[PDB]
Amino acid sequence: GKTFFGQPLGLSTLFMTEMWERFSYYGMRAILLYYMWFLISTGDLHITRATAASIMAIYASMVYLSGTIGGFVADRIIGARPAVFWGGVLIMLGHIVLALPFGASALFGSIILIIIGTGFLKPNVSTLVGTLYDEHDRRRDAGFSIFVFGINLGAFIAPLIVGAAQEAAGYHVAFSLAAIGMFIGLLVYYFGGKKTLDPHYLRPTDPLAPEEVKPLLVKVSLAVAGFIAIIVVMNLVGWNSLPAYINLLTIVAIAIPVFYFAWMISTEHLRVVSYIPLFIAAVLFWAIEEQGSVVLATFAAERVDSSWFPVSWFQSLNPLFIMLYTPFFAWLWTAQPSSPTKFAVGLMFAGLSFLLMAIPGALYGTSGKVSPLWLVGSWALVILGEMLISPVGLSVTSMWFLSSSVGSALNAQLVTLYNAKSEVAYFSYFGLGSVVLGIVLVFLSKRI
Ligand SMILES: CCCCCCC/C=C\CCCCCC(=O)OC[C@@H](O)CO
Ligand SMILES: CCCCCCC/C=C\CCCCCC(=O)OC[C@@H](O)CO
Ligand SMILES: CCCCCCC/C=C\CCCCCC(=O)OC[C@@H](O)CO
Ligand SMILES: CCCCCCC/C=C\CCCCCC(=O)OC[C@@H](O)CO
Ligand SMILES: CCCCCCC/C=C\CCCCCC(=O)OC[C@@H](O)CO
Ligand SMILES: CCCCCCC/C=C\CCCCCC(=O)OC[C@@H](O)CO
Ligand SMILES: CCCCCCC/C=C\CCCCCC(=O)OC[C@@H](O)CO
Ligand SMILES: CCCCCCC/C=C\CCCCCC(=O)OC[C@@H](O)CO
Ligand SMILES: CCCCCCC/C=C\CCCCCC(=O)OC[C@@H](O)CO
Repeated sequence: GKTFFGQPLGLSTLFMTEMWERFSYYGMRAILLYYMWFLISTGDLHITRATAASIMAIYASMVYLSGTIGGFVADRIIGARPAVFWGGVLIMLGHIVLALPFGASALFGSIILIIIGTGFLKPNVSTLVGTLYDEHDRRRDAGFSIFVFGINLGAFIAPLIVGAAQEAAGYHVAFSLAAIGMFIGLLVYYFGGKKTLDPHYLRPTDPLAPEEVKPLLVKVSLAVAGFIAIIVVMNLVGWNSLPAYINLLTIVAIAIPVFYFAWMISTEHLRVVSYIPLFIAAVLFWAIEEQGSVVLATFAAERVDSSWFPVSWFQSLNPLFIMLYTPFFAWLWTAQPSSPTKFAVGLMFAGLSFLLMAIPGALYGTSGKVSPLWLVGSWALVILGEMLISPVGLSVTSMWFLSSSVGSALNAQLVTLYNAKSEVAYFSYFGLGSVVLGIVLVFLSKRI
């Protein structure tokens, strides 16, 4: 129908490709924690709920950390369009694995398939959106807003459809629905891409030169050997527990930025030095925002009297508030504060969302059930902070893609401190710590 919301026709294919990837990812994301609880509940999965909560966080962390390499692989080894397709195949296979009649045994294979596949697909689907606007186009900003709208839309309907299906039929039937969404995205992506997309991106745009293959091989091989060497030393010293492997990835996930930062601090260097508070602010915000899939999901199931609807539906509040807030903040910023002071306020709101959640337990006690409106207000606050941090954050800096992996890595340690006895302290303490750190950044907003 000629333009798609004024944008080139190929936005529709990419819009829907990622809408269905996000449907498959976030639909699984809404019921995976309850799935592990269920597997624990029947004795099939021998971990604590604290460990089940830490897996959700470190699972997310690796997915974002898989996304920093995906652009490289498609820009230099395979194509951008092949990375999205074959990434989608891996995400679909990851969900098929959980739909099969397995239990805990399938969990690792599903997690590893989706980590790799999302890493190939997620950065390069955004790359293909840029290829629609050849160069120096005003439409670019609008078309990415359309693309992101399909992202949030798929994240919004997925807990509704997949969560209700888990309620209706099994967990396995619900996971197959996630697999089917990715399949739908592949159909539209494949047949729709052939018609629209540039055949230039069937092939790497910056292919490896003859002399670059061997150093890259050495580099990737040295990384795997040392990583494999660490793992065998762990088991030798007796650190072979699942919580210990999560700590390895935690250390790995946080050391990558630290090493890049210490690297660049080794010519008006203080521009870099300026980014440390900005980066730390992004990590703590993403930590709180990514705990909604974990800590807030636990609260909804254990602590909210939600007996007339599936508890996983609370995951739809995150993209819903993004979609309601997003046209406003577009209007708001065309009619303005700095990038650092935007970060601090974002962490303040994020901290306000956790402070709000400390109130019901303090007032009513912890052995009962509270209104679902508490969680509704909590997500309203944290997504408010996302509007300030996210659209601005990429500009102030990818190394910013990594802030999400570190926040979830930190989460893999913190969420194990959450339970009913620790509820009010967890929310209040970490919620206050975020707001206070936002005050320090407002003080530090002077220097940049
Ligand atoms: C958590 C890691 C999962 C990785 C799954 C997707 C990537 C698969 C293989 C990675 C090898 C490619 C070489 C890595 C690399 O050199 O990246 C550097 C590049 O991103 C610099 O911007
Ligand atoms: C140097 C490469 C970094 C490592 C990236 C690949 C990490 C692969 C998997 C880790 C994802 C989180 C693991 C969660 C997990 O172990 O769950 C499976 C467990 O429940 C099976 O009983
Ligand atoms: C799945 C296999 C293990 C993962 C492969 C990791 C890739 C890292 C190093 C090998 C580079 C492979 C690409 C080689 C290549 O195509 O270079 C040839 C060059 O002349 C044209 O690009
Ligand atoms: C803009 C609206 C956001 C309003 C949220 C602000 C919430 C501020 C403070 C709530 C902290 C509650 C601290 C809980 C507490 O007092 O602990 C004692 C409690 O255990 C007594 O049973
Ligand atoms: C910004 C909007 C208003 C927010 C006000 C902050 C709410 C602070 C506290 C909520 C009521 C908690 C009362 C806790 C308390 O008094 O403990 C008493 C009792 O538990 C002694 O053990
Ligand atoms: C940013 C806006 C924050 C507003 C969120 C605060 C709204 C909280 C409650 C409003 C409805 C009152 C229900 C109180 C409640 O939780 O029920 C407790 C009751 O079951 C104890 O017997
Ligand atoms: C649009 C998709 C998001 C779905 C979110 C799930 C619904 C969230 C809030 C609706 C609750 C309205 C009040 C429900 C209610 O009856 O109150 C329970 C009672 O315990 C109040 O204390
Ligand atoms: C300035 C940057 C702030 C970085 C994080 C801020 C809060 C960090 C730590 C809070 C203390 C909690 C320590 C307890 C903990 O981490 O538990 C992990 C342990 O259970 C591993 O499973
Ligand atoms: C603790 C009881 C309530 C006190 C809260 C009142 C508001 C808190 C702090 C007020 C701002 C402190 C000074 C902030 C400031 O000087 O900013 C300057 C900075 O923007 C220069 O670039």
